[PDB]
Amino acid sequence: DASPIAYVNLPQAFVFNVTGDSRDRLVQIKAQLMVRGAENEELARYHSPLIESSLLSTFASATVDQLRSPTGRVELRDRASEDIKAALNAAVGKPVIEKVLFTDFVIQ
Amino acid sequence: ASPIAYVNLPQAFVFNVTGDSRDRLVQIKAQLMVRGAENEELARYHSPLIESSLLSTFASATVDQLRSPTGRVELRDRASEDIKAALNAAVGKPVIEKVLFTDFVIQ
Amino acid sequence: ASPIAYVNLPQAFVFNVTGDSRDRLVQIKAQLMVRGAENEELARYHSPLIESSLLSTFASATVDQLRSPTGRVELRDRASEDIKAALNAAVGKPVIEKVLFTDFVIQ
Amino acid sequence: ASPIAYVNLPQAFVFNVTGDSRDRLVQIKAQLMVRGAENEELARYHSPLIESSLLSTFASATVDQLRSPTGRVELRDRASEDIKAALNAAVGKPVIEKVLFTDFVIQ
Amino acid sequence: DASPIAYVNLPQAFVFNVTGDSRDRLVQIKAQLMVRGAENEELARYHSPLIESSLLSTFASATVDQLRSPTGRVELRDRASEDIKAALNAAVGKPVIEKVLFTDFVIQ
Amino acid sequence: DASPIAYVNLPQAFVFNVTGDSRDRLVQIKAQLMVRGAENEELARYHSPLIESSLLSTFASATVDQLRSPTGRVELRDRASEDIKAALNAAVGKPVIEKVLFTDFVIQ
Amino acid sequence: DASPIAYVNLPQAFVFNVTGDSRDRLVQIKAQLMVRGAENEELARYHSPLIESSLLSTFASATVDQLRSPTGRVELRDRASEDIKAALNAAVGKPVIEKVLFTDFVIQ
Amino acid sequence: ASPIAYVNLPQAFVFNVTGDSRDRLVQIKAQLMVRGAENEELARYHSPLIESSLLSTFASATVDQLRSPTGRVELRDRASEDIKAALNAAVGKPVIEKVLFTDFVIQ
Amino acid sequence: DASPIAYVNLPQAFVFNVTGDSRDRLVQIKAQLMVRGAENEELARYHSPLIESSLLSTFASATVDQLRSPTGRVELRDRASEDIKAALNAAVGKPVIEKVLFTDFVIQ
Amino acid sequence: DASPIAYVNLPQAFVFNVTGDSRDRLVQIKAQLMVRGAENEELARYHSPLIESSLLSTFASATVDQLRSPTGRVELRDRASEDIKAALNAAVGKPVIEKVLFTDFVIQ
Amino acid sequence: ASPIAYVNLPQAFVFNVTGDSRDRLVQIKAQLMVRGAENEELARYHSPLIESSLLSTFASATVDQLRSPTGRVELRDRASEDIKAALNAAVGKPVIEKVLFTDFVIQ
Amino acid sequence: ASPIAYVNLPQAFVFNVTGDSRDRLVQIKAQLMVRGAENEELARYHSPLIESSLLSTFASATVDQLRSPTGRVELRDRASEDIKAALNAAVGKPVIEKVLFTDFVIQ
Amino acid sequence: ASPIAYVNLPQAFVFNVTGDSRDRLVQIKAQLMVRGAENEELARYHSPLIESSLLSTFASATVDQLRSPTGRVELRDRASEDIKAALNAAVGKPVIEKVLFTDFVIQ
Amino acid sequence: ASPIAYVNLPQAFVFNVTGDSRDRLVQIKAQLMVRGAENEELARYHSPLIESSLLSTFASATVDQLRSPTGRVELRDRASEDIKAALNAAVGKPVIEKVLFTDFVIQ
Amino acid sequence: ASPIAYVNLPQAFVFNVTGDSRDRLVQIKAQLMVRGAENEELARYHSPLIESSLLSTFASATVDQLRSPTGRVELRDRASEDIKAALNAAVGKPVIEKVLFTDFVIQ
Amino acid sequence: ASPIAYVNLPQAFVFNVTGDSRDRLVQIKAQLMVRGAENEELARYHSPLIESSLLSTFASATVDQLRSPTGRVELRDRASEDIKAALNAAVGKPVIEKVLFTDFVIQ
Amino acid sequence: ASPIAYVNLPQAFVFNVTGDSRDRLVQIKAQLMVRGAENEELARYHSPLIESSLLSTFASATVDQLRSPTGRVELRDRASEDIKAALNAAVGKPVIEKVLFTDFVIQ
Amino acid sequence: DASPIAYVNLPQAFVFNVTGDSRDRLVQIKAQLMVRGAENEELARYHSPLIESSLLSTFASATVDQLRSPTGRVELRDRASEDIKAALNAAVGKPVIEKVLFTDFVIQ
Amino acid sequence: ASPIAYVNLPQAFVFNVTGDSRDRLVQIKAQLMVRGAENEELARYHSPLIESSLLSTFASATVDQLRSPTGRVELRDRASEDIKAALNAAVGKPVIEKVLFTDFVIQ
Repeated sequence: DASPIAYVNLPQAFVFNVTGDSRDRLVQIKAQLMVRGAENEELARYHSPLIESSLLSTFASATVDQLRSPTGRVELRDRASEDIKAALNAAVGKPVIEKVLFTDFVIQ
Repeated sequence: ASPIAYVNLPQAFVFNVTGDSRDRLVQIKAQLMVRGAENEELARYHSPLIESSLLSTFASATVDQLRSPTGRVELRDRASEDIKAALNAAVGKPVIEKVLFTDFVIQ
Repeated sequence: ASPIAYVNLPQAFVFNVTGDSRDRLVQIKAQLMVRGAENEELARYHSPLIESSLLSTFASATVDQLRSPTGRVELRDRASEDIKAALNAAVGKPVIEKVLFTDFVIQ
Repeated sequence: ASPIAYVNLPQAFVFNVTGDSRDRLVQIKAQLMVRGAENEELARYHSPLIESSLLSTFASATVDQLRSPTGRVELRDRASEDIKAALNAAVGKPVIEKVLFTDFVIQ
Repeated sequence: DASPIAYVNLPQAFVFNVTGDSRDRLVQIKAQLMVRGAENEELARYHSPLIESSLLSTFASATVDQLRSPTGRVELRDRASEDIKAALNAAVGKPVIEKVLFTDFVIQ
Repeated sequence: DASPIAYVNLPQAFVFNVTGDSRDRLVQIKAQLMVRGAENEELARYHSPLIESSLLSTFASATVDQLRSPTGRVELRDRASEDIKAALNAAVGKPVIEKVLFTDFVIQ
Repeated sequence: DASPIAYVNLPQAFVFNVTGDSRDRLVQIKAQLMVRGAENEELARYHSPLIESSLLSTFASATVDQLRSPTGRVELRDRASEDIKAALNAAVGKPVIEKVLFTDFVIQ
Repeated sequence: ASPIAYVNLPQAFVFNVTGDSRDRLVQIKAQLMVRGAENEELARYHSPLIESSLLSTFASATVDQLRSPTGRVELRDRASEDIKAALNAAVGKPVIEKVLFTDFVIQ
Repeated sequence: DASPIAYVNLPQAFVFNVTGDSRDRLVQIKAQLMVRGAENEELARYHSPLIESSLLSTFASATVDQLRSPTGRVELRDRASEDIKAALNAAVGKPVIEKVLFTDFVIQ
Repeated sequence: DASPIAYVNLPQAFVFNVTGDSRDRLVQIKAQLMVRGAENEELARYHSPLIESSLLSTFASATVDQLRSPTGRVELRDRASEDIKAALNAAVGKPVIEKVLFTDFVIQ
Repeated sequence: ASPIAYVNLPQAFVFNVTGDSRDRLVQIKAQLMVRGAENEELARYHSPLIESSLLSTFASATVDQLRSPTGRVELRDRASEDIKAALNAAVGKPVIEKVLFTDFVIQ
Repeated sequence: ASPIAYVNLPQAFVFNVTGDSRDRLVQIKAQLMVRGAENEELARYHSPLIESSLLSTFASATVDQLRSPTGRVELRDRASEDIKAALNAAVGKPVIEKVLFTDFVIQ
Repeated sequence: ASPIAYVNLPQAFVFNVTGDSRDRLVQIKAQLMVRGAENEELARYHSPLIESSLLSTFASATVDQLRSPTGRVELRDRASEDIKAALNAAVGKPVIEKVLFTDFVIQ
Repeated sequence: ASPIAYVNLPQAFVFNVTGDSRDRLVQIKAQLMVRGAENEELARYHSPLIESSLLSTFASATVDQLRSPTGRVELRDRASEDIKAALNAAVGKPVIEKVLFTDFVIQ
Repeated sequence: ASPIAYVNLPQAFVFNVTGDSRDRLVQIKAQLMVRGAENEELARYHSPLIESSLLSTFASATVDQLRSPTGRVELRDRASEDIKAALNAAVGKPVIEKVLFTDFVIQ
Repeated sequence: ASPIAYVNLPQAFVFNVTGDSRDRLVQIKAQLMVRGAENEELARYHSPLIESSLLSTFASATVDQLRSPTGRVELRDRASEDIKAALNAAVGKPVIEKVLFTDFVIQ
Repeated sequence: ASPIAYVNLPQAFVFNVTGDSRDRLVQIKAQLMVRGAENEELARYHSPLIESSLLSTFASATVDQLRSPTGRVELRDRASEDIKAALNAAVGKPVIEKVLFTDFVIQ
Repeated sequence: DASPIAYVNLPQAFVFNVTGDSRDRLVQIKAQLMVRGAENEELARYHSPLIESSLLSTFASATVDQLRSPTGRVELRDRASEDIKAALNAAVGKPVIEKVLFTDFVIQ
Repeated sequence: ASPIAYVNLPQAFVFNVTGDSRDRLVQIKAQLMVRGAENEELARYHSPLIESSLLSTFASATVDQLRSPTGRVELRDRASEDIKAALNAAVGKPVIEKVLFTDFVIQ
């Protein structure tokens, strides 16, 4: 009965440009948020516009050398998850989420 | 430090880059982050004016402010201060706290 | 002063510029900024005249004016002063305060 | 005179130019600015005749009357008198006051 | 001519082809009927299938250079009106229409 | 003698391939029947399949020059009327229709 | 009585390829049945799947010579009718249709 | 001399048979002609077995047999005897009399 | 002695690539399960996701030459039906199906 | 006492890239979860976002010779299963699934 | 001779007849039997006149006439004559042949 | 002379007439019979005036007139002359020919 | 002989019968039994005439006949013979074989 | 001499008048009769004021006026002049020509 | 020994039986049990005749049989054997095996 | 401003008043007559407060006032002055000109 | 000088009060009048608590109060100050300014 | 500063009878819950079938004079709250709700 | 222990109990409170057996028990043990933990 895991769905997928090597490509990322506790579930859901901002800002600084690599995608989640906590810690004083989950990842 | 509230701007801003031979379009989906139930009421009512302040900021953005991480973050700080200055002249008070970009593509 | 109100012109304006290089289509979305319930009523009831006035204003602009930041700002001002000068000759009062552009593409 | 009224012609006037080196289509969307409660009634009833007078005006228009800013204004003036002359010869009254162009593109 | 004016709509536009220079075009004309009197308005609707045919037989005998000229267009509209009157006089003995109105005219 | 005119709709659009010379051009013909008399009206409706068959039989001999001259179209339209009669005249003993009308005629 | 005319509709058009052919040309025939009598109409409807089978056989055996000559169609409508009668004569012991009718015919 | 019944197979049989230089696609729409009421009840229940037997028969044919009308006749008889043999080993009864073809295209 | 035959449907159309991609082709298969007894019919429906999995595993080894020869197609049908039995033999302890039936087989 | 089999569907099909050798290739895997027990069935549904994230992190690290060889997917399913069990063990403390099934696999 | 055709009058005729104990509410549903396609056309278009002549006929019926078979055959054969005379004055043709009673309650 | 046309009055007439003891409730469904397309056009357009003349005539009729079929015909011709006299004063034309009763109950 | 066919008469029959202490409603739902494909064609087309010959027959039956089992059997044959005598006068053929009663209530 | 137009008042007027032995529920359905498009435009817009003037005139009449045929005629001429006097103080113009009664029940 | 199959009769049976004080209202919902695929085909096609033989049998039953449990078994068997006699004369075959009662109420 | 506007109150005003014999319902349908576009904006926005001032006024009405034509006029004039008093205390402006009663039934 | 806003409570308050002769069903529909966008937010969120304090006040009132125009005001003020007492204990703010009654009946 | 207030709606009204001195008067109560904290809002919604039971057991024990007296309803309100807290302390271990609210209360 | 779950029973239990003067209805709305994810599946799948065991317990209780607050508590505890006894005999598990009554009227 310790703080139960809950998943806040970010329904709108993230399309963005990768700063690629002379290749104009689009990356589509469908993500969700893993939280623990009820008041974190309603906080991450209520502040989802700010969370959608932290993710899109993180995905821009990601290189195609970092997206194509499996190890880079793992490091991408860590940096994307930490960037949300830094923004929420400054806005509401709480690190609401505990990690962000990628459920779809294509490079079109 | 009133509770935070987010005002949505539904129409995504579709505009073209600053003078490029390969004519590409920019699509930005934005929202407003306000503090206070009164500012939220003001941010919704004057949102047509806020949308114009965002376009005047986007249409004057350089290529660096569209393809660089530091450039995009500056454009966010650029667009926010433009809105505060525009609303400070219309209603006498800066309504928003900052602008939020939830989608940003160049195609 | 009377409270600020906005009148939305829902249909976007598509028009050809008098360009000399190639064929060009420009799409502009606009709303009206008025003050007072009296002018807000007139702005809606005379939207056909206002939609007509904006189209005649845009058609005279060249592409270089659309890319220069001052060209757009002086086009918005020229568009606003034309609607006022047109509604002054139809009802006797400059209904609107200024024209607001919320989206702008050259394609 | 009487308060102004606007009669909408929902038919979009699509026609082709006397193309210099290629075929090209023009799309015109027009309304009717009339003064009076009886003129508004007359303009809406005889809108087929009014729509016919506009097609005859557009089909006889040069390319200068279509792509020039001054000539496009001339096309509006000539189109108004064609309707006045038609309705005066049909009902005895020049029902409309002037024709308004809400959309004017050349694909 | 003393009766009030009425307008009978022909809702289906007229698609036909005319002999071009060497390639035939495809002309589309949206037309309406102008009548005077409730009796002529009554007949113009009931006999519209015959009126639709008399216009098609008129447009079939048209050429492109006749279409791209003010006189050739006015000649065509006036000829299309007399042909219907001749057709309806032969059927019901009354030229129920005053003239044919052209509301839209494209040629592609 | 002079019965009230009635128009019977043949809803099927006649698409057929004219024996083109330059290329294989299609033909789209939409027809309606002009009859006089209430008995002829329901006879034309009940025998519409037979009347449509008589229209395809006469269109099978149509050449390209047949469908492009206005004199040849009237020549064809008259052959369509007299053939529909002869078919119905030998099937039900009565020439049912008066004329056949063409309300849509394109070639492309 | 007089064995009144009756028409049984075959709603789906017949699409098949001409035999031979330089290429593999497609043709589309929309057919109906013209039966005589109230009992033959019931038989023609209930036995339509077999009647549709008898038409595919007759259709898929026609030459491009036969499908483009206007008299070749006549020799085909009669061949389609005689084949259905022979088929139904062995199925139910009665010739049912007395003829078949074409309402649309294209050679794409 | 039991009553004749027609069991319909809605989904048309789309398959491919290799020619000389073609990835040739064939479409066949078929129905089942049965005799008696018990077989009509059995032909509907055992349709997946019947549809499978038909697909197995068509795949074994060559484009030569699909061209010649005689070859198509011995394709119905080969499809019928295959269906009967398939139902004999499953329910001990040849359920159908003959399989009918209503559509046959090759493009 | 003979249990009643039942047919369990698999509405999923199996789409997969031919393994030999020197000739890059795509094949679509629609299958149905043939079982006996009401208990096996109940089992085949409940374990359909497992049965769908065994078919995909069988379709992975199918060679392009095996998909073309009809003797190889029945070699694949008699193999895919055995793999399903082996799969269900290990999961629930009894071979649920009798054979797999193919109702659509195209190589696009 | 026994734990009957239960299948937990994942309706979202997985779309990703291979890091292809010749060019960028698109893959589509449609998966389902095969659990045992009633508590695990509801655990598999509630933690679907975490499970879908683990399958994506597994499919991304897979190569082309894995996705084109039959046993390469056999190794992929095991790695897909073991990664989910390791993820859920750190999150909820139980290896919920015990295996993952593939019902559709296309590398286009 | 001029094949029989039936023209349906969907309006169920509702009218009152004066009895002795209480007022009687009669309800009649009728049709029209005509011969010839032209008389069938006239019977439909002149239905408001035919419905009028049936009400005038049924309103004069005594309660003893309704509760009597020979009285209803008298009323049935009388309403037909009253329609033939009504249409002879309007179009000069005895359109119908007879009137059919399909339902008859008196309650 | 001219073709007969029937203009239907969809809204039935409900009113009250005083008998001996109670106040009665009458329900009349009426249709107009005209000759000529001109009069059919006027009877439809001037229907509210026609619906007023019928109510002005019905409420002035007694129960002994509504009950007597010989006197009920007098009401039909009385209502017709009242409409003709009314329309002769509004448009100078006796538009209708006669009023028709298609349903008549006396509750 | 000829194939049996049943022609449904969906509009059920509702009529009164003269009792002693009350007028009782009678609701009969009937169908037609025909033999041959042509009689079925006539029974449907001449259905309004057939529905009339039943109302003339049903209304002439006393309560002592409707309650009796034998009374219903003779009424059925009487209603059947009445239709044949009616259709022999109209189209010279006795179309039906016998009338069937599928519902019989007396209230 | 302007063309006649009719303005419909949809919401019926339900009011009370007090007679002997009971109250009275009166229900009047009315339409306006105007001449000219300007009056037609004014009558529709000022209907809430017109509905009030009718209710103010209706609720002030005695039961002997609603029951008398001549009493209703003078009520129309009284209700009409009360509207003209009301609209003379509102917009300085008597808008209507007369009021019409299309349904008049009294319970 | 053919497989069992049930043919439904959806519309229940309503009929009257004579009791001591009143007429008792009986409602019977019934189905048919047949053996064989062909008999099931005839049972549905000859439902109007089977519905006739059932109502003809139910009318011959009294209250002391319906309220008696053993009196309903002989009724179920009488209704069954009476149907077989009706179909032995109609189609030369006894179609059903026996009739089934699923719902049964009185009064 | 000069132009008259009507603000509608769609809620029915149902309330009770104690009479000389029994409690009495009242149903009043009211609308607001304002002058000017700015007043129309306040009247719609402050309808909850205005609806309260009407109920607070109608609650104090006596049965002899609602039935007296002079009383309703005084009540109508008192309900308007009460509304102007409430809006003067809330927004500092007397928004409405008068209150209009379109439907009034006491019962 | 804060803007006024109205928070509606849709579910009308139905409660019972004990009278001299029987119980009386009182039905009150209320709205909330607040000043400030912040107080409008709390009034909506805490409406379940506000609907409770109103019933805790309404159900504790007498019939002599609800029939008194003065006591009805003292109730409206008692309910207004009772809500401030609860919200000053829940969130420490007098969220509302007063309560409004839009309908007040006693059944 | 304890926790933000939240309201959990019990949309099903409570209907029950009480034995009056003359009749069996019917009561109708529509209730809601006031909780503080996001977890208590989550628990009160999930355990609503238990909370609705603790109200019916409490309401059914109340007399008729206890309902008409406003001082008795405040006692019934504060009593129904403690009966829920004791029920949830034994069920889940937390006094989830803070107090019960009454939005509608009639007697018949 | 295992987590708590609630298995709803949508069938409201309607039955009768024998009172001293008449038979009083009883309406009990019940739900199942299970502990364990497996028990939830068993409780849902065995609802027909559970609904059977509840009615066997409800239809056996007396009126003095259903009206007793303490008598209802031991009814809830007895109906709970009745389900556990039945499910232990069928599946060898006491699936439920206790029954919950959500609504309980007797009327």
